[PDB]
Amino acid sequence: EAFSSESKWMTGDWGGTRTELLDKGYDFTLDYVGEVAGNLHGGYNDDKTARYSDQFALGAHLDLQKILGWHDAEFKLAITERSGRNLSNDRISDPRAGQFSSVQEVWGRGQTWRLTQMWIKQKYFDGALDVKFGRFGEGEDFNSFPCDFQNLAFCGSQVGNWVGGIWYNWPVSQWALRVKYNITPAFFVQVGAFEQNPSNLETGNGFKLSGSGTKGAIMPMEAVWSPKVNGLPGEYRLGYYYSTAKADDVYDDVNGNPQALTGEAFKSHSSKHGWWVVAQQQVTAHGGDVNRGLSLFANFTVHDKATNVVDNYQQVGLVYKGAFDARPKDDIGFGVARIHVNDDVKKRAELLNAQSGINDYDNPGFVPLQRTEYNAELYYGFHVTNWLTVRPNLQYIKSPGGVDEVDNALVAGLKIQSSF
Ligand SMILES: CCCCCCCCOCCOCCOCCOCCO
Ligand SMILES: OC[C@H]1O[C@@H](O)[C@H](O)[C@@H](O)[C@@H]1O
Repeated sequence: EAFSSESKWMTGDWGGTRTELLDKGYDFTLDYVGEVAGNLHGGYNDDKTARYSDQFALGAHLDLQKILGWHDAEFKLAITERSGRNLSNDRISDPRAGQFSSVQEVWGRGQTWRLTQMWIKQKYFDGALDVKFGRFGEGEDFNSFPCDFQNLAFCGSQVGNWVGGIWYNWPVSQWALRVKYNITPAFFVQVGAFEQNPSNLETGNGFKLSGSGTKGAIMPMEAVWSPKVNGLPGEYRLGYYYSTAKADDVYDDVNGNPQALTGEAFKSHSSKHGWWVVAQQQVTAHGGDVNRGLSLFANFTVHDKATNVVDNYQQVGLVYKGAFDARPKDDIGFGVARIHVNDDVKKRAELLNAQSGINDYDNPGFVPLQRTEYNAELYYGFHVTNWLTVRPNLQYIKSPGGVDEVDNALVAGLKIQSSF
């Protein structure tokens, strides 16, 4: 401890008192994430600049069994503040049809202070049933995926990205109940009910506890299989979500006519719904070391054609830990994602342009045809200490916002992760 290579905290164990608190059931954490991005070539605006965005996360993890005598119970408090600007908005995107993904995943949801987690959790029958209640985002339990890449498409719950209008990951919180049945040490099922309340997105409501503005509920379900394949760990997720809030059609007006022709309100549907798959698998163990080798990953996502802008999404990638004996804790990442836009969204746009008489893409009143956006990242993670990782990355974006008229973007990124 103190500032050392093997402490998982930069400030160490505070002369022992941190390790005591840990024994007594208290785990206090202060985690930092900084992301830099600068355009090197292409995208909507080719004036070269750089943007920086970051996040602090202050946490309190309580073992309520030691502290209160409550048999496997846990409390968690997390507060975040985020700061900075996003390259995706400021250079890459068409201003009237912004990028779906983002070259700085850590940016978004208001750049302020938020209550990001506040929940109590208890297990029953030797950890067979797991009940969790309080405030958190869907991605924390459902459709969960790590966040080492800088590009949004390869970080966190993807359902949270493409139906992010109602499903809100970290750092947004909402009242929620999540019930989990562990059928087998390597297989579980789970369902949840999340307050769905767009006012949580408004700056000012970073610490909202009231249920005012609730539009309905999101109800995710999931099966998560974590088998060993050839002695190597994998994790496979299959899920479905259902949302009880009203959503607008992407094309039909209230009468079933194309709304681009009428200007009347969109037809309203009483719900949204979709499915997802997450798969991650370690496929090699470098020279017999389980802690090194090649891991593959994939994500697929599918959404209701009626209301969702993103039709479907796919992502494939890999990461190698410890390619070289010299740097056994370093990693190499590569990922490709495809984000397809609901064709009716495009059809509606073609109609708009037809009716405004504006057919030139360079005309501000023209409404870009959104088709398919691709993202790719290649990164290298230096394991500086156990409390510091630094990963430069290279990002490539084909048709930002799905707009073929926007040149491919080459972006340079630097992602930093540290725990104090
Ligand atoms: C900060 C923007 C710069 C772009 C980052 C580039 C990341 C892509 O590089 C990944 C591949 O680099 C391979 C490193 O070679 C390994 C050297 O280690 C050998 C040990 O002796
Ligand atoms: O709320 C979900 C997601 O929204 C994005 O704006 C943030 O940059 C992500 O860090 C976050 O995971």
